[PDB]
Amino acid sequence: LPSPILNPDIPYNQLFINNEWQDAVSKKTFPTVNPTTGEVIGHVAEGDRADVDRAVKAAREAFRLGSPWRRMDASERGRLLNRLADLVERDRVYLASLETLDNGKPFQESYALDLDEVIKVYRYFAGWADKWHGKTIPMDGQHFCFTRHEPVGVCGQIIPWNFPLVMQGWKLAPALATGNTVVMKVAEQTPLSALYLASLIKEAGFPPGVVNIITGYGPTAGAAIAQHMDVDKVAFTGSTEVGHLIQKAAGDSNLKRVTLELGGKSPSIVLADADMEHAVEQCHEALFFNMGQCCCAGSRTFVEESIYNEFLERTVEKAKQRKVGNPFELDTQQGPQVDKEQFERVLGYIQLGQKEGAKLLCGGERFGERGFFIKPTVFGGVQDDMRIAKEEIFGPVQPLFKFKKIEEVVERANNTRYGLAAAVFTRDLDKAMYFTQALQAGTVWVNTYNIVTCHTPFGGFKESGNGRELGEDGLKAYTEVKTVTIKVPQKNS
Amino acid sequence: LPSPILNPDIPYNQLFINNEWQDAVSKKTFPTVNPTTGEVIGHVAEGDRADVDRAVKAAREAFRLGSPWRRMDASERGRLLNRLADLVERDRVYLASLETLDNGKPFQESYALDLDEVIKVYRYFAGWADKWHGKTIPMDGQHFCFTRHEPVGVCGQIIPWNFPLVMQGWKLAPALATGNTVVMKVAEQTPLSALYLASLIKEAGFPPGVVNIITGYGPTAGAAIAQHMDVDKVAFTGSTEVGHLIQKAAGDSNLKRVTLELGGKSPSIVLADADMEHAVEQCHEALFFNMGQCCCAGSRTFVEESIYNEFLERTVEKAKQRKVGNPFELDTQQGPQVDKEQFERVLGYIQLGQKEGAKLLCGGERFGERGFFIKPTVFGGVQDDMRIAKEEIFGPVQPLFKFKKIEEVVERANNTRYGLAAAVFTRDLDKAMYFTQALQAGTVWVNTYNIVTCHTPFGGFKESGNGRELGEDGLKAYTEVKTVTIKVPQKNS
Ligand SMILES: NC(=O)c1ccc[n+]([C@@H]2O[C@H](COP(=O)([O-])OP(=O)(O)OC[C@H]3O[C@@H](n4cnc5c(N)ncnc54)[C@H](O)[C@@H]3O)[C@@H](O)[C@H]2O)c1
Ligand SMILES: NC(=O)c1ccc[n+]([C@@H]2O[C@H](COP(=O)([O-])OP(=O)(O)OC[C@H]3O[C@@H](n4cnc5c(N)ncnc54)[C@H](O)[C@@H]3O)[C@@H](O)[C@H]2O)c1
Ligand code: NA
Ligand code: NA
Repeated sequence: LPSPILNPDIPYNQLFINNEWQDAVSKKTFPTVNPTTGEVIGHVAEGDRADVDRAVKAAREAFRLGSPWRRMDASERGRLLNRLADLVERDRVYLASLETLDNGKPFQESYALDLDEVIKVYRYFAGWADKWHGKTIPMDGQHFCFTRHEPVGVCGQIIPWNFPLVMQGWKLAPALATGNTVVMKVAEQTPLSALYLASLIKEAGFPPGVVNIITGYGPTAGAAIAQHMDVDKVAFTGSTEVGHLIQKAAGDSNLKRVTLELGGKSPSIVLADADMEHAVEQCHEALFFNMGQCCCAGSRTFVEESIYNEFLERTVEKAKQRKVGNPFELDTQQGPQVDKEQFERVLGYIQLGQKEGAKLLCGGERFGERGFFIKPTVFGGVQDDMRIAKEEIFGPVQPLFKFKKIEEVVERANNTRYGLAAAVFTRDLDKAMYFTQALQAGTVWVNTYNIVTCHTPFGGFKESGNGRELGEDGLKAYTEVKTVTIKVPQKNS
Repeated sequence: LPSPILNPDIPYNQLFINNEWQDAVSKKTFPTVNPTTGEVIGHVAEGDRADVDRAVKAAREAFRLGSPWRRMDASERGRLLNRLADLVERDRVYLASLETLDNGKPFQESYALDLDEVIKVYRYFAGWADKWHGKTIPMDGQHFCFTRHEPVGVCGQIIPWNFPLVMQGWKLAPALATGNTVVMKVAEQTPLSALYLASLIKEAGFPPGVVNIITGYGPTAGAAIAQHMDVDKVAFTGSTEVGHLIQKAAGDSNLKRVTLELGGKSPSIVLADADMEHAVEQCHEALFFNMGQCCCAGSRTFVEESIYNEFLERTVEKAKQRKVGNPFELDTQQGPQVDKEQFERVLGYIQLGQKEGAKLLCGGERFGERGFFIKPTVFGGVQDDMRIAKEEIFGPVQPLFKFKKIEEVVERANNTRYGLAAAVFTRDLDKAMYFTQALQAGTVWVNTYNIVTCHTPFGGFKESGNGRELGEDGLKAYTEVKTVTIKVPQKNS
């Protein structure tokens, strides 16, 4: 429970390439907003294709066979990720404040949850660096066979705005541990935190060009990376629609390797025998956590028929109770949406729900006068055909669904292009074990929600993604396997 | 070595869909050519889009929750794969003959190598079915976390003509072991053997819809699969060219998962201290194996200056020695190319080589005047910038190169958009060890070539592929990871 720095010095507002700060070729900039006040915080360098080209050559050089970064011990790569984490913890109050400033999330979140997960991912993967093993293989014939786990190479990385430092860690930590080099494009919203961190990557002792950071727009800077002919791998976190473009740009350019971490319409499923007050609290937090701007948010609450009215009333009361206000004041649970578009976009979805036949139970309008705050909104009587039931709202709007049968709710939960996450609330063993098989999602929770750490693999089924991030499974994306098969004189077991 | 069946009965020439032989919806057929004579062996059904929809419907139903395929034991999936190995070994002669008839490969190859690799690959992945383990994870908090290794779902599988039975087995064996269903598109040049196999899949007792076979054209039948909106994964083996289209098609459809096994221009590299006779014999077979129609063929023989003349002379002699002729004769080493289009494409490359100032050393024209035979061809004094140095010939054309230093040959070997395979020939330990780190290839041989068994992962660096086939690493493509995270009352080590 420390004290936030209410308005700090922001020395870093340029591109980070080859371990030095410099402007865009064109010298352009663009504004970043504070969503609570609505006012422009400051200007940041606007990257484009020429700037990317620079970063890729820097990255490519740091990955040259013989390079400091390539020659170095895998354990030294770990120690660097560990130093980096020491530094993040030293500047924790600055970083958690700068995150709240630029993104709008509560400072209790930023500090306690976000920055903690940033420290642990760098520390977790640090440990993985010298533990990632290839195989020796007792193959047929007079042969000694083994696999090498080499890095994939220059890894392009594109992240969204909703967890700016977390999402950065999810990308950098594993790529660096497996020995790769990185050209990262951060969101156009929320660019400031990631630049301060880049300073600590330099201070930690990472060689020039191993990490390069680029502020700028998606259609320009981002698509330059996804289309570059000398980028070995792209890793994209963002919307399902842009995901489709990224995989096309890979196939259109150089057949670079692709991981996609995309959207969700993740169901929260509450059975009869569930702990009532525990389900209402978790399903509430499932949705409204990070103001609904969370990829796997519980944006479709399905509740068993016999407990629906009780569940409804409590869920609304929890939303009415939810403290909306300035995120720097500790005890604020809900900050503002991240920018003007998202604010208007969510408000449009609220209107749309009403127009289709859903009952607005509470909130459903702007909170206050300044900034991009919205009153916690809950809908009832919601049907599967409705647009709010099908589309990723990405804001503080909780639609409630009724169901009768177990076989019914699994069909309805899965009936979507999404498949990032899901959950069951139940006291029953057998029913818990059925839902873990039946639900088409990459992460299934039982009697909890939004539990994701550096150990837990995370990614989507179907149009929610390709591949997985975090855990041991998250290293595979940043690994290119070489098979080495050597003729030998005689072979013995 | 047994007698071949010269005039086998060919009962199977239709689509295989839901364990039923059926004509295409259009009733259209198309002919397959014996490349040894040039005559039409017979007609097979010309599948198109409407026929792929029907196949994918069947594969989807077979994959439903509660279907026989899904709730079967993993060890029964193994026994099915083993039973099929037995049936293949029962009909080994028939199948190796039908392969020769349709592909043109020597009957010695078809029986002793191809059909042995097919039996071994089905028996190998039979073993993996019930040994493919997920994780239990010591995760932060009051949680029990584990991973399930689920099948990825409906897998679209597209294969080339050069090793029909083997390419099918590399696809079906791991896919089935991990519990997927399959829609397979086999090459138009060689549709017959793959259909007789489907007859044994039925006889082995696989459920209906689990394996489906479509004969038909690439831009029609193959594109129908790759673009299909209910196919979960596409595994494509073919040209780099078509590879770009498959990865684009995925991004353009439903974000299906993509493994690509693509072309090569793999270098064999001979050092001064190598066993000459052996290095000559191996580099010779590296290229001329399967009439040069091999993805990872040693199609750039690099040789150290001090042994070059002696190497050249011996290589040329070997080329002139290689018995060309009818593949059904036991001592034939080189059959015809697969069809007229491939036959002419290679003679184009032979002409093109000499136009660029490459020295022709032997062969260089048709062999005889019936079927699609070409003379073992070898090219002296070849330079990096020539089209025959850069492009995949896919025929019995062995260009020789010359080098002085190691750092030189590593540069020159790696300077290509390909990276499927490579080899080095040397007696020295440090050198062998250096080349295994330096060469940018998914497979690196030492004092041998074309050693690929079920045990050994196989796939490309750069534009030669995305992901890996065979070995344990071969199972990852056919696996969708689900993370389960359960709230527990308390957590102890
Ligand atoms: N699964 C996960 O790990 C995860 C985590 C957080 C958010 N998300 C998802 O991300 C979305 C929210 O972020 P968003 O709206 O800013 O997504 P977005 O697709 O609009 O942009 C994300 C990033 O990609 C860039 N980009 C945009 N268009 C591009 C293009 N044509 N080519 C290359 N790059 C481009 C942006 O500049 C930004 O850096 C939601 O749909 C959410 O569910 C997923
Ligand atoms: N790396 C490996 O595992 C491996 C093994 C053997 C062969 N190969 C490669 O395969 C190639 C030779 O086979 P090929 O000549 O039939 O190549 P190809 O690209 O023309 O076609 C391969 C398969 O895809 C189909 N196809 C063609 N165009 C298509 C399209 N637009 N959409 C969907 N499917 C399409 C064909 O019908 C065929 O079944 C060579 O490049 C060789 O190196 C690779
Ligand atoms: Na902002
Ligand atoms: Na044929």
